[PDB]
Amino acid sequence: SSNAEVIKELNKCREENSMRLDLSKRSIHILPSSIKELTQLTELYLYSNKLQSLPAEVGCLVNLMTLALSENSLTSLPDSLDNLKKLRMLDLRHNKLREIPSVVYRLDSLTTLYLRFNRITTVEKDIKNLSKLSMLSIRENKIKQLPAEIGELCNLITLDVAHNQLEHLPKEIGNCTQITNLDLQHNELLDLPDTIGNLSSLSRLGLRYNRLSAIPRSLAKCSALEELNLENNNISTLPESLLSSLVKLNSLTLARNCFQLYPVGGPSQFSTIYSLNMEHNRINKIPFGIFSRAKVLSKLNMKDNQLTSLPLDFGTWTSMVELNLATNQLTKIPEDVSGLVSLEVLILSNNLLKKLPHGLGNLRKLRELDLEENKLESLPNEIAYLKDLQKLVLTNNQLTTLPRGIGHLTNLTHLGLGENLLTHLPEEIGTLENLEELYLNDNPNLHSLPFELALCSKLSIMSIENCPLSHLPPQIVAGGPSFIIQFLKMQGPYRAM
Ligand SMILES: O=C(O)[C@H](Nc1ccc2oc(=O)[nH]c2c1)c1ccccc1OCc1cc(-c2ccccc2)ccc1Cl
Ligand SMILES: [K+]
Repeated sequence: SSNAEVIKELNKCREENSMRLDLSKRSIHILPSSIKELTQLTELYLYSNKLQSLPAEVGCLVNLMTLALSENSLTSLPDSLDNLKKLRMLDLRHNKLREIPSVVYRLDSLTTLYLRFNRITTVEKDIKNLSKLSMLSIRENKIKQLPAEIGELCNLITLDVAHNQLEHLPKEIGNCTQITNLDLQHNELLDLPDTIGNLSSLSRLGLRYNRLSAIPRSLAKCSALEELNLENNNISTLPESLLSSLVKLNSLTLARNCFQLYPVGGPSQFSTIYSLNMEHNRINKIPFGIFSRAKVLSKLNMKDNQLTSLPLDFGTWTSMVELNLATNQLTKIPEDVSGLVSLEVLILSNNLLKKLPHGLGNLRKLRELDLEENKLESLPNEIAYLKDLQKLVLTNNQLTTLPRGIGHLTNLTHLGLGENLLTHLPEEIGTLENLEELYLNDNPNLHSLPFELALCSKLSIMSIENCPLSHLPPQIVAGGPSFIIQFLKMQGPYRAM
């Protein structure tokens, strides 16, 4: 879009006395200084261009309330922007700012400042000039520190400093008591100030990927917390009762820390959680009763801990929907697994299991069952009742066949049986109305597919690589699933259908 098109547009604007001018998405290199005429502008959009500088004449637009500048190549702003004494909203994200332009520290009208994705290293003390700020975003820059004068921003509601190099917060941040979203993910925080309990309106606190080894006891005063994410730190305990005081917590991530037990406290801690993620710790026990009150707990992740067993009451988790216990040392699943009537996903991959409880058959809503990497020598006959099951992964167990009841799994689409000890499959494989994918690779002893495999008319993926299949003619099985399945339709007794 050419210099003369830009000037045509500015004349249309100044003539219609329009109060908004959108010059965005036009690969402009230089904004003409004729824009000084358009003093009746209250919004000017320049985002997504090739600007490497803002003309000074933009400072004449003394009624601007929005200056949208993202996705350009600005490395500074001109000092004349001082005249924008009503500018409430300034967007500079995705530029090449080596710092915040000093003029910006003088726009004390601003209530919204976006600086995501730049190369800023310092936030100057002058930041206290912008006390009307209610939203401040500097995520994806290179800020090593925040000044104490940030406690002067007594109207922040959203403070986003994710993906920087902060190692501390200044205790004065606790003067910002209107804050409700604080994102500190991907920094190098070693600790949090104790003033943090001042933030009694804080509802989303993101500390994932930091160097924290303790949570301040005062965080139990952030009674409005709804989501707390501490994923990947060096935390090994929390101050007692902490979770009990967070009377609205919906989701909690403690994953990838140093915990060996659950946080201490009663069911009061999880009375209100809906999602609880603790993968990648060393927790050796789910305490009896911690979920006795979690009436809306529906996603629990305990993957890769030190579980050797499940609690007596674990079938009381009647509203749970996703349960991941992969990569523990479980040697059996209790029979009260039948109480989990809401379960739709069960991940037990890479434990120590040889058989499954009879009670597994009662999860009438289970859609995905992951059992890879176990020691399974057979499946129970009661899986015939997993009426909703659609994905069943059994790779690298030691099954020799499958229950005849397998054929009742109407809804089953993915049947992963690779790396087993299968000798044959039951004829009732044929009533698998919806089987699309059937993995059978690496079964050194599978010597025949049944002819009723041809009645799976949605079957479009079958791997049999490295299976003798010596009961079928060698040259058929030499031509792969193409020819094996053809052979099973036409030379079996269903070629009529
Ligand atoms: O995906 C992201 O990096 C972020 N969404 C998020 C998801 C999980 C996180 O655990 C962390 O430790 N930080 C996280 C960020 C995103 C995505 C799209 C648009 C804005 C985003 O971020 C804004 C934001 C989020 C929070 C927050 C804090 C705790 C839990 C959930 C959200 C607070 C302030 C702001 Cl401004
Ligand atoms: K860690």
